[PDB]
Amino acid sequence: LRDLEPGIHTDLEGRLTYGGYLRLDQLLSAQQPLSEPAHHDEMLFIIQAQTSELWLKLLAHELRAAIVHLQRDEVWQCRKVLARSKQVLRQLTEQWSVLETLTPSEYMGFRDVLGPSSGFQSLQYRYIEFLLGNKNPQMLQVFAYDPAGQARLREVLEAPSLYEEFLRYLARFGHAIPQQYQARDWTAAHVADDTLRPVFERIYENTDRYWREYSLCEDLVDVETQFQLWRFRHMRTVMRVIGFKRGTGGSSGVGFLQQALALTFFPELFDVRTSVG
Amino acid sequence: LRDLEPGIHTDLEGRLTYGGYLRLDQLLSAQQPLSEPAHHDEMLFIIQAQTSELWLKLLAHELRAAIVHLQRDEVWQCRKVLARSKQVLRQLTEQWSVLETLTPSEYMGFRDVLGPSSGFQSLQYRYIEFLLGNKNPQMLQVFAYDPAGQARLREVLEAPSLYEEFLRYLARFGHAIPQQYQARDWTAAHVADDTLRPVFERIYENTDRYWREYSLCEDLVDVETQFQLWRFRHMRTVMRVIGFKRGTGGSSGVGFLQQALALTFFPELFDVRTSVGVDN
Amino acid sequence: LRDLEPGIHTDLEGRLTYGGYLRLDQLLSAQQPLSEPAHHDEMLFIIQAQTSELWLKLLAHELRAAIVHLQRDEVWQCRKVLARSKQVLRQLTEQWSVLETLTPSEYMGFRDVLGPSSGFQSLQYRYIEFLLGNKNPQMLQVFAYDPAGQARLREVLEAPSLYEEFLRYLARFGHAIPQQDWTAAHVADDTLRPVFERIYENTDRYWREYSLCEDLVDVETQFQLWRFRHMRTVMRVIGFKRGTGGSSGVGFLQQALALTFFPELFDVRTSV
Amino acid sequence: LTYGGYLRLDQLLSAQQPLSEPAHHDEMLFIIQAQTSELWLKLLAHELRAAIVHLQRDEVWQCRKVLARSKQVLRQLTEQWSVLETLTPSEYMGFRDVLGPSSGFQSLQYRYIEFLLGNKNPQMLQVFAYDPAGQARLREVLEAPSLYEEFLRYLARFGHAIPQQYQARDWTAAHVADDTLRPVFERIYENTDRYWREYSLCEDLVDVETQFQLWRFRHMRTVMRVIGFKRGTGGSSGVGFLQQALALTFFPELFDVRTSVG
Ligand code: HEM
Ligand code: HEM
Ligand code: HEM
Ligand code: HEM
Ligand SMILES: N[C@@H](Cc1c[nH]c2ccccc12)C(=O)O
Ligand SMILES: N[C@@H](Cc1c[nH]c2ccccc12)C(=O)O
Ligand SMILES: N[C@@H](Cc1c[nH]c2ccccc12)C(=O)O
Ligand SMILES: N[C@@H](Cc1c[nH]c2ccccc12)C(=O)O
Ligand SMILES: N[C@@H](Cc1c[nH]c2ccccc12)C(=O)O
Ligand SMILES: N[C@@H](Cc1c[nH]c2ccccc12)C(=O)O
Ligand SMILES: N[C@@H](Cc1c[nH]c2ccccc12)C(=O)O
Ligand SMILES: N[C@@H](Cc1c[nH]c2ccccc12)C(=O)O
Repeated sequence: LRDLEPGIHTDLEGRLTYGGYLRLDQLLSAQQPLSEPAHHDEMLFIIQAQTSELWLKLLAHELRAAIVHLQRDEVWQCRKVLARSKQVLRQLTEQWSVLETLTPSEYMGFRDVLGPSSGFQSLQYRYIEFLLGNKNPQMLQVFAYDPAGQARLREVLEAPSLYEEFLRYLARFGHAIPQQYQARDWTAAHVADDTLRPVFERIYENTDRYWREYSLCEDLVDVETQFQLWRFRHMRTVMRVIGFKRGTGGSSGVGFLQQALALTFFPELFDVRTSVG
Repeated sequence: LRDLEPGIHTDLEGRLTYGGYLRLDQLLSAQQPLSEPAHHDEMLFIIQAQTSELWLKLLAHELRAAIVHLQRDEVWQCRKVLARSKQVLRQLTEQWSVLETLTPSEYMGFRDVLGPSSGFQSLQYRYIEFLLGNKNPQMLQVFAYDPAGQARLREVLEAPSLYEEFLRYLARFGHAIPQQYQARDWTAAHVADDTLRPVFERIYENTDRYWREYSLCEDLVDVETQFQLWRFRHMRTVMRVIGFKRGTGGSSGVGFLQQALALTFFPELFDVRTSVGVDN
Repeated sequence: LRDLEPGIHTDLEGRLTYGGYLRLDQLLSAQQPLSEPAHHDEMLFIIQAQTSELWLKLLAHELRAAIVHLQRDEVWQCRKVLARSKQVLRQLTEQWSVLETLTPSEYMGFRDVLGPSSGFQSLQYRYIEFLLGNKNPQMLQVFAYDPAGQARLREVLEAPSLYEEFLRYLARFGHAIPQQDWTAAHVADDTLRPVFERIYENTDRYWREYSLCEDLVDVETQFQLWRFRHMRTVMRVIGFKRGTGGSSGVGFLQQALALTFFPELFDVRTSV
Repeated sequence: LTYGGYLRLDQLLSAQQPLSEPAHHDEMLFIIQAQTSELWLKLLAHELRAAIVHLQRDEVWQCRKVLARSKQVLRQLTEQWSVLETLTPSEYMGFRDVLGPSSGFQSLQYRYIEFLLGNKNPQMLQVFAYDPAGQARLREVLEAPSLYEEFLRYLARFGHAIPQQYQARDWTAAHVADDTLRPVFERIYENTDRYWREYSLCEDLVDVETQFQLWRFRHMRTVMRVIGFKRGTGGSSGVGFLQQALALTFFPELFDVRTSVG
């Protein structure tokens, strides 16, 4: 039994309210299941994908701000933004546990309705792959229906990635970074650089001296590990919902998702492990 | 690098698209922060609550189908929907971990833009409270500025709660349940009932005979516990973000949320703990 | 400011206490770090493995009891026990986030104290692997140093796995299970395809079998998730170095990730 | 040198002795849950002492890294309530009786941490008179500054207007909320760019406190579903007494300050 407290605002007709702020007429009218007749499991499928897109939208928002901080040598602010980015990635990774309550026989009841639609065609996800530095320009042909989107990806292809922004940062602080990281063709995905090995060994072996750099390396390594966790959980959900069936978007499915899982964002950070003392 | 596989569809201009299926133009233009100049932390804020509203939207949809299964005595199917249900609640509780990177000085550059806006005004939240049985008609009067959703809250206010559908299910199976659960003024929140004590002791003490009922008992305790934890984590974030300031919605804040934490949805379930044996 | 209630027992001078009951003296004296001087990270290292061994111990206990309920056609009870088993795998998966605060320059301070010791020689771990059906008789050799434990492991190798007991349950219920030495891995069987297809295609008749099939998919998935977090933790801390146990490291762990406990469960998704 | 030998797994894995006759299936969950928790509480103490030693030395980045691991331990501790909640009250009733008066209220390590964090209650030492040398370990943590008091000493070296009280004093008393720290915390939260170090430390302690309150709450919610409103084996009222610890605050001034910032 809880009594309405005095002082709670109740005439709200000419004022800003929660659904108005949050644009919830528009937000909560965006779920349009297409099964005929309605499948109970369709609503889950939509919500799960939409909550992920909202988190990915926020993750983009925070990564951009982390890059701006790095550029300005604002390390504590960068790392704070990065901690929120890791929490976002963690929420993403945690929501697979809802979709694990979707069995393949439930799925076959509406998989049909989706046609060729696939997360492979997520503009926001591809933006983030590109921003972390996994720059594949084949992936621009996917967005040929969409000139504005393909054009916002081109801007990210054309700019240094998160990692390349860290290398530039390191350069400004007298670490032995090649001049090529100051200007080069950024559309070309970072190639593993053996000469960065002694740089990262020197960081991790004077953590007293290179406390900021060592902090940032461990952040980046956290970011990558969490994104790979996201990919693995997605891929395990695939295995349990469609098995080894080809995807809606035309790919081989599990084997195609496995090829991303093999790839590495920040290669010299992990390579340094065989030699660090 | 990963090479684009040969069989990928790239020409989708006349077919159902991911973005059109998920109505992404619409969804990702619902974020309209009001700070001037722009505040970095406002988008976290809107997105935290928006993803919560989407989860709460999925939660009312599973809750409903759980009731329909209860009504039809479809118990395995009911428990399967409650398991999805508890996972939604479990994400809703886990996302608190993101907002806990919002400090009070951050929050202070935009809390003003909100005016009176408060999750206290969340229609879906209240729809679920009322559905789990916390039916307070004083809540209808906070929605008078919106007759349509006021009307939706009355439809649920007037139907049996989830708990009350459970008691009805027990009734159909020969358990010793009072006749009022058959027909009563469903708009009065359930009062704790001492006659249900021997019912639940019987279930918990003979789990081989009453396994279905027993497993559903534990589902509802799970559901209540997960919702308490959402409440508690929301309250703990209130304390770290605004301390003991009054809420934007007019309440005294933490103290006001503390009184909801004190409430219990399924009281005879927890009360039985005091007297239960020994499984036979 | 919290006052002690009158009523609270404060003279335990001769009674059963928390610590006497839990044997906390013997649990809490079991952390024996070898660094000279002490390395602050060694304690993490030790406790992380030990909580995990305690959880592996609880999982072996729960899984045997799921098998017993299964032998007995006690399906609700079997799933209740698979529910706790899942939660125990879930703690095992979660605690990886602590050891992920260990950096490689930290670890190089005491890695060498450890000699050849490795979770590869975790007896409880391997007990679980054999239980879930990943039986490799070559594993017995690594415990020849410990014949009580070696022989106990051999007893699990020669009994039906959790998966084999499910299939045998299905047989007692009129499922077209083949009439067909448990120490060999279970070879995948395309004649089980239609058995699984029938289960998933009429959930209202085979709701019990359907539930359990889904409980085993969950367990396998949670287990793979464990292997993956351990493996990603391996890449962050030793990269591609050879393991202390003498293996290739991440490579040898990847070969385990590619393995499947319940092949025909996953296989049936292509035809359902 | 083996895994099993390195980790003392013979004494570790024979420390589980259920007392129920005939043995109860659920007794092993029960034992393991409290034992894993104890091993985590042992790590948590090992880390927070280290973090105090870093603060004493003005080593902020090292202190923050150990507080990062410490939150992760608190996190496993809170998460594990999910296994224990598969135990139903009728299952518990099968072995509750073997337990006598034993209670987590007698956890030495829990109490060590309560006292480090600075909820010092000298009343507690009595519970432990049966173990006189563990009672004296406790008294050593009652006599030293808390983690919070060491933070306030840190601020004082660095030019914050911290009272003279906190330079030395009778640490055996719970810290008593102090209004004069308010302008202190306001300066810090209002000039993050100046006091980024202090600001981030302030936010870490708020994270430790919240997570510890979350452990308390999930423990309390478990006690409800398992024994409900019954008295505890240790002799308290049970839920009501635990609810009294939940209303306690470790670091009042950090939460008090939300009232006036910005
Ligand atoms: C159980 C439901 C799901 C199944 C069966 C599934 C399956 C697949 C398959 C087979 C692919 C490869 C592309 C293709 O051929 O379609 C794919 C890619 C993808 N999915 Fe899903 N997926 C599911 C849910 C989701 C959800 C909820 C999200 C969140 C938005 C998501 C995001 C992605 C993304 C971003 C890719 C591109 C991955 C890459 O390019 O490496 N998927 N998925
Ligand atoms: C950090 C941000 C938040 C703060 C400071 C906060 C604070 C408050 C306060 C002070 C109240 C009491 C009503 C009033 O006077 O305003 C309230 C209620 C509520 N908030 Fe929040 N809230 C926050 C975030 C959220 C979010 C993200 C959600 C998303 C679900 C949410 C959902 C609710 C709900 C449903 C209530 C009503 C609870 C009840 O009636 O028992 N809040 N909150
Ligand atoms: C920094 C921590 C760790 C590293 C660098 C590590 C490394 C390794 C490596 C390299 C192997 C392969 C065999 C070898 O050559 O030694 C292995 C196997 C193993 N580790 Fe770890 N491990 C770590 C922590 C842990 C923890 C905390 C546990 C918990 C028990 C664990 C359990 C295992 C198990 C069970 C195996 C064998 C798995 C199989 O045979 O497929 N490890 N580990
Ligand atoms: C079914 C499980 C449990 C029940 C029914 C339970 C019940 C209680 C009760 C009633 C109390 C208050 C004192 C008393 O009368 O004994 C208590 C205290 C305590 N329990 Fe538990 N408990 C449970 C599990 C656990 C576990 C797994 C731990 C892990 C270490 C734990 C740690 C504690 C601690 C540290 C206290 C004292 C807290 C304080 O002084 O504020 N408990 N428990
Ligand atoms: N990277 C982990 C642990 C950590 C905290 N501070 C650090 C400083 C340096 C290296 C690692 C850390 C985290 O950010 O939570
Ligand atoms: N690509 C997925 C389909 C999918 C999963 N989630 C989605 C969300 C929207 C559109 C399609 C999807 C499959 O092969 O089945
Ligand atoms: N309620 C817990 C444990 C459980 C599983 N099956 C049960 C059957 C009856 C009672 C409890 C249970 C869960 O669903 O995880
Ligand atoms: N009640 C909150 C305001 C709030 C929190 N989250 C929200 C989401 C949307 C609108 C308003 C809010 C406060 O008192 O500060
Ligand atoms: N496998 C999931 C979802 C589930 C619940 N009950 C089921 C019955 C049948 C199939 C799947 C389920 C779980 O155990 O929570
Ligand atoms: N095998 C690990 C060492 C290891 C990790 N956890 C352990 C626990 C106990 C003994 C050894 C270990 C390595 O290659 O470095
Ligand atoms: N307290 C959170 C958020 C955070 C990270 N860095 C910070 C610096 C200042 C204040 C808060 C933070 C954490 O430790 O991750
Ligand atoms: N205090 C508990 C008993 C208890 C719970 N967990 C424990 C672990 C060890 C010893 C006793 C306990 C009760 O009232 O039932």
